[PDB]
Amino acid sequence: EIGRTTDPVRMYMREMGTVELLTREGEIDIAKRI
DNA sequence: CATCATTGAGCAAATGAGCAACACTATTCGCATAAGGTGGGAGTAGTGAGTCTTAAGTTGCAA
Repeated sequence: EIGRTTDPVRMYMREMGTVELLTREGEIDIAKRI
């Protein structure tokens, strides 16, 4: 039922939609790790 | 016997096309910008005929 979605944009949205938006303090958390 | 035309032969003078080597500058290339800006959009709508290929539905049929 993955409808042969030959647009690469569509599936690219399907992968980038996995990760949700991080707040700005989580950037302090991650750049802390950096 | 003399001499010259007449056939080779090569050269200086001149010149046209370069060459390398430095030296200088035009152009190009590559990097930066701090409050904040966290899911596209046009996508045609009035073909039809055929032929190959799956895909699924049905259906004898035998252990």
